[PDB]
Amino acid sequence: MEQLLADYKKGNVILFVGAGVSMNLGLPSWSQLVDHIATELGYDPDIYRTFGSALELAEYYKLKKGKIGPLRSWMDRMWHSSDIDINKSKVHEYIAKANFPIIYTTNYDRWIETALSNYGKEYIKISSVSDIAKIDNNKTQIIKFHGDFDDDSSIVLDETSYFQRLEFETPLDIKFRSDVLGKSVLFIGYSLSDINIRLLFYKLSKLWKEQKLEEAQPKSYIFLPRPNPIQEEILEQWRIGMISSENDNPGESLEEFLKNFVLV
Amino acid sequence: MEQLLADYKKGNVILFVGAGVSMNLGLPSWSQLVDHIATELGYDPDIYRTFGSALELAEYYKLKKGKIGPLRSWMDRMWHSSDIDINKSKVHEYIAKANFPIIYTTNYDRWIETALSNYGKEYIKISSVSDIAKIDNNKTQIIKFHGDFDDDSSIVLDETSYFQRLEFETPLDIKFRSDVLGKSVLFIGYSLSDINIRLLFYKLSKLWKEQKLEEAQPKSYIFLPRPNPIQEEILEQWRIGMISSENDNPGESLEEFLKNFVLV
Amino acid sequence: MEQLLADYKKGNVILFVGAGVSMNLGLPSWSQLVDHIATELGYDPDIYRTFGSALELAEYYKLKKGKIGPLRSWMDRMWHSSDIDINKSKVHEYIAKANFPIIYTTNYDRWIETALSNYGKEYIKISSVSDIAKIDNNKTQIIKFHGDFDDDSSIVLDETSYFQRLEFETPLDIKFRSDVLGKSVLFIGYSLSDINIRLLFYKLSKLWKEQKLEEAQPKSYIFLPRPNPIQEEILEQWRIGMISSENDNPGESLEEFLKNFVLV
Amino acid sequence: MEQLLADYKKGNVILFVGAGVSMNLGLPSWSQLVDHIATELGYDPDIYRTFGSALELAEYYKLKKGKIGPLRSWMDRMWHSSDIDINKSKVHEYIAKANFPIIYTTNYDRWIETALSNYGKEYIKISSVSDIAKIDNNKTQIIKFHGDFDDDSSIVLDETSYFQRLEFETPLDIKFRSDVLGKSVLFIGYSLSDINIRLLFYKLSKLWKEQKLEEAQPKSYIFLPRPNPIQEEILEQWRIGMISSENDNPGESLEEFLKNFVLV
Repeated sequence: MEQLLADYKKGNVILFVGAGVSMNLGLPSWSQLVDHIATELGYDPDIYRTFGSALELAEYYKLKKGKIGPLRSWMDRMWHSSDIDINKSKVHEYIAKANFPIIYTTNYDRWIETALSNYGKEYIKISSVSDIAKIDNNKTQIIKFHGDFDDDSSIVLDETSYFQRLEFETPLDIKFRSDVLGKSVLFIGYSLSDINIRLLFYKLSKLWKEQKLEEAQPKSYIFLPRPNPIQEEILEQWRIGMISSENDNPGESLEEFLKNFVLV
Repeated sequence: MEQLLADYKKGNVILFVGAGVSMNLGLPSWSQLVDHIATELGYDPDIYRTFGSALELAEYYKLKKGKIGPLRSWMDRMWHSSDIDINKSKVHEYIAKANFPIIYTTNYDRWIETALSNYGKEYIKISSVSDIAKIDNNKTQIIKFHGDFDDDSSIVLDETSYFQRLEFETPLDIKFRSDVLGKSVLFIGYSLSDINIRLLFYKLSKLWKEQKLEEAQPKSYIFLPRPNPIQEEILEQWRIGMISSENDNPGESLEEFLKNFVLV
Repeated sequence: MEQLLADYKKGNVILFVGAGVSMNLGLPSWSQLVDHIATELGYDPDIYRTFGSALELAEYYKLKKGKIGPLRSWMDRMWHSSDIDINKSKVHEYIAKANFPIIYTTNYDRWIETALSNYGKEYIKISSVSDIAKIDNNKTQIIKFHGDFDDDSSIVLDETSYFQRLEFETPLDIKFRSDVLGKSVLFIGYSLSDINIRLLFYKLSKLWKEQKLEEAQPKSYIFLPRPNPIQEEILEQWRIGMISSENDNPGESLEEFLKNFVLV
Repeated sequence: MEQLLADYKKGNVILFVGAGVSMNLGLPSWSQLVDHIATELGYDPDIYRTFGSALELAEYYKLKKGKIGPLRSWMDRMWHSSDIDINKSKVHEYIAKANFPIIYTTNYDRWIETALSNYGKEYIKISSVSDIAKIDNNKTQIIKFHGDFDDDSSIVLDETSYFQRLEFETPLDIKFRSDVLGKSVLFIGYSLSDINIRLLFYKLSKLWKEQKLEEAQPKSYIFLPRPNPIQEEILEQWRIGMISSENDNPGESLEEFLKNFVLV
């Protein structure tokens, strides 16, 4: 913790956002997305989810409708509905009020950008390789590392798109390596049942292991509300410490963790 | 499937073996291996199960013991016990009597070698680059793709050497690429239900997948005991049509599927 | 003899173990191992032992298979077969119930560890240099001085590895000199025709002759059930007193010898 | 063997002497010397062989008589008797006519010196560091590697002197290391079938093969009349090939092997 605040005072921390930050807004979950595509395919939305681990169901929806078009239209409609209030979430307020230079995300929504616009912070949203030219160092860089609703070719929403992201050769990953070469990277709102984040940590450990800079770039951190001891011990071997909260309810625990950065 | 049989007369087919073949023999499963790990480390057999799925549990046991030595010894003693006979295995008999030129496996035990020794068909077991020079074209070759108990360096049981194997730099991967050039593959006994597994395929898929020039690398196939349209559409994307039986028990489903290959 | 029991009451004794205590449990002999490697190399199990002597034959098996992997697999399989009972051997019961702080062994099996756990005695198994950090004084330190099946590199099974261990610069050997330096050493179950025991004796006697502590180091002891006058005379100049029994059958002779330590 | 004769033209070959050279002349071997020690100490000639091999016997005679005085005097009297003629040994004639620059011998007799004196080739006898000052390239060198009968302190015939000679600190070992760098060695009459022997062989084996690369690191050879797979596959790591004859008697096999060196 204290070493993380020492790196944050130097500005060498890069923030990741997952869906766990987005849980506080009352956004639609992936289960109701499965319900919507099951009703669109005329399936009962339990017998549809026997034979699919969500993203395989989105693969079937893409291969049935021909594209991710109606699917992206539906998530852009209900992910930014009018009843969603950004001022009731303390996590987004503490994200926007903190002095984070680069904020990466794998979310598909725009509520981090909406939270930054709400609290009077200028930002540059980066989604593809063309937007890297618009980087201003007085503004917060938002990289939609998993794509955004403004481009269907850059959306990861299916097994195949997840798999060429797991190949890790798109130029956003080249920019990502270029930002995390000197700094530490903080991960909030993720779960370790996810495979792509663990393979991302492993790819970082392999990349820093081939080119000889073991002594450079201090260890990354991931925040968890549940203290997992042996997951901490296995993540230590890749040079990633875990940070465990004390409170059990994850919304106020995550808000109490993000409270440590706004005062600076 | 008839075109698969027509290619199978030509001998242009490769056999893969998963855990579904090993289910018939009465071998100790992965769950009781996790229970043995937990009782060795002092945990309860199901408290320790709520700590990650399989590979991270195996790597936590490895890091608390320094190496995978005791666990390899325990799996060699339990998976080659004297109370298991290959003569009662109809599935291994059906594999052994078939004229498969090259057989691959992701299982660590040598029960396919035990079946080929019992049923008289001579084989050459490949586990490293040393056995590549001892190849002989008139004898079948069993390639342990995930290693075997004769070498602790090439055992794929922990997440670290697994994620080492995911980029496909070992000479077994180049040997598999050269063997799959212009030929088809049978995957039997796999449950495309655990990301990892899937991933593999993808990668592996690529091999033949991207390929199209001449040949066609036909298009391999996978057997499943359960007919299913979603994985039919996704696996119909990569390059793999499944064949499904009309039965419930997987052992006799494998027997009646392999009986099409036995009699010719 | 009374000096040895006086040293045992002070806890200055370090016990060794050869194959002689392992003969009582119906363990396979080496000759049976010679038969197995003759069958695996296709030799009849007499012609293969005309032109070699045990360690060589294991060298040739290691060379033909490229490693000691299949050798260690068969060793581990038939050395821990489930029909072998540990409670029926009174030798291991007298080993486990006796208050021995540090126990060395050259056996590759786990039967001393299984006998120590079978009678409710905690222990710490040491096989490599990393295990020395887990030493507890309240647990007996089972030390696999010749290695065990949990590591292929630590196993001495071949003539070249026998010469590595006969050189005596391993870190386990440095640890061994550190335990021996104040204490007497009791050897049981060893044959006097072995080379490494005599050259270990000579290395110990020379090393105490270079560092001037002849007055320190009460003399070691070896238990041979067959009396031998001239072998006692050569071992007397290396400060090892030979101890001989009366009954000629070695099993109850060794049990009556180890009876003197269980009651204390 | 062709490479052996090619390097023999280059003069980079050294020769060792074992008991196979001595068996042609009809010297009293180790068996009747054991019988003489046994009837000297009051035992039966074959009752000692249940107590030790040879070195334990020689050390027991040394410890009983106080020194090796009577044993060296008896061995010098029986190994230089008047009924032994050096002209009848064709093997001794063949090593006399060969142009070997350096000769090493582990035999304690002086029959190599007697053969060189009989056939007129002038030599230099080395037994200690006092003889190393009298070197003279020109002549040929004979080095009693295990001592002779002029010096009782350097003769290596008991277990303790042999155990002093494994670790190679005498100046003969430094002279031997300087001779072997850049050159190859021969071995004849060396059963390689008695641990000890094997041992030295190995220890020695090191030095050269020990030496890494560069220069020539010439190999080395041992002549055995019996062909054998296990020991060539074990001696080939040590950079020692062997040459096998097709004949049963070792005397004429030795004679026809050393006939190849007198004509060059």
